[PDB]
Amino acid sequence: ATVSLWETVQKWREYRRQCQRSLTEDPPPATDLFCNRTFDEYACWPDGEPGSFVNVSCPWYLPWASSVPQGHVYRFCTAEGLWLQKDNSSLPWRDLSECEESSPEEQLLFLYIIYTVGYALSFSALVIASAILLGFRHLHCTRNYIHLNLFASFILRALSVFIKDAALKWMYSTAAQQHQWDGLLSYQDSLSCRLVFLLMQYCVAANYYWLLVEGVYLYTLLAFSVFSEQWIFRLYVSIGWGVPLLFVVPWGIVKYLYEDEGCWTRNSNMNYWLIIRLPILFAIGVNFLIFVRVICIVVSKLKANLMCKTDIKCRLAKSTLTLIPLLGTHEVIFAFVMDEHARGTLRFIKLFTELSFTSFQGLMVAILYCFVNNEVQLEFRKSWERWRLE
Ligand SMILES: N#Cc1ccc(COc2cccc(C3CCN(Cc4nc5ccc(C(=O)O)cc5n4C[C@@H]4CCO4)CC3)n2)c(F)c1
Repeated sequence: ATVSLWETVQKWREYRRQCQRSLTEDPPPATDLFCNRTFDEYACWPDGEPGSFVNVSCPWYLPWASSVPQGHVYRFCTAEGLWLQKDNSSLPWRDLSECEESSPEEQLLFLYIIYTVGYALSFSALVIASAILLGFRHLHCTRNYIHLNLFASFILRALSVFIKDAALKWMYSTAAQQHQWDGLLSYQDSLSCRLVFLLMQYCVAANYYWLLVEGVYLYTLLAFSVFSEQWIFRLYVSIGWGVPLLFVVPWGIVKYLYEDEGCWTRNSNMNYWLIIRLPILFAIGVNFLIFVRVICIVVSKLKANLMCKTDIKCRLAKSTLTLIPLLGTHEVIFAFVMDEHARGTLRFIKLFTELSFTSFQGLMVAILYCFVNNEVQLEFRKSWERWRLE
């Protein structure tokens, strides 16, 4: 098992709840001058009769609570009925030496750096490429409208991750103490957190459905008779941008109705997460079938012509390498490797490694379909000649 500050704070909440109930349920002692019973962030202490110490068990929410189940934090209140103050009139004296004491926090922090750098390169390249394809009016096709909508989905996905990471400053808090935990929990069960999470989910799903729109349009070019060019464009834009909403708002409704705490992370017993994960896998699988059929087409067209025994393979390899980025073919591997029953730190480590590799899909697409594209080079030359004549 892997544990981090995540699981420690999540157990702290349950400890606090039980402690609050006990404090609110414990009858007061019959005697007087008793030392008042309070919950400090570190531990919960009961009432103590004056002139004696308190023998409390080591709190179970600590990661090292199982190493020594024999320690006892000690706090003393004098015979007058007040806790013993320590030096410089500070928090009352307590004995913490009984039970006290690379990591998952470090791993997650490095993956975040690689994924942020990749998304930031992808964002910049896709903005340049959208400028280039929208600018020139000779490059106005239907396939270039599909490409612009795909670029838009990539850019929205990158922009959503930055907001989620910047709104909850987890990287700075990776070493927070007990006091800092209260705040962390307060933001998690707020409404800003839940709606920022919902926005990120929508942007992920919309990107996936624009790599299926790409695939379905190429397939219909290679296997179908020409049909109305507006009745197909409206249908494609509708599928790309508004089919995600048919399973992202039902998920956001069930989560909002049937949950009190948390920022809508994966529930404990029930599995609501299938409302999002299941259509994503459907799109990924259909787009894999499209990939295989298109490559079969290229192989027959390549065998029919006259080439060597090796030039066939060279051109086939180059074409397959150039088509993995457009249809997102690697997501079939990355969905095979991912464990769908992991929760907490393990889930975050797995997710971040996939994001670390797949953050640079937008950069690959931008280079392959806008910077080395032959027509784009052609307009750069033609535009340059008109200025050089002047
Ligand atoms: N309580 C609390 C708490 C505890 C510790 C710390 C600081 O230390 C640690 C330690 C381990 C991991 C982390 C961060 C690692 C991840 N981020 C934020 C975050 N990105 C997510 C992406 C996808 C999903 C998903 O399920 O698909 C869910 C995602 N989540 C967690 C929830 C979801 C909204 O936020 C949250 C923390 N930070 C703290 F900042 C808060």
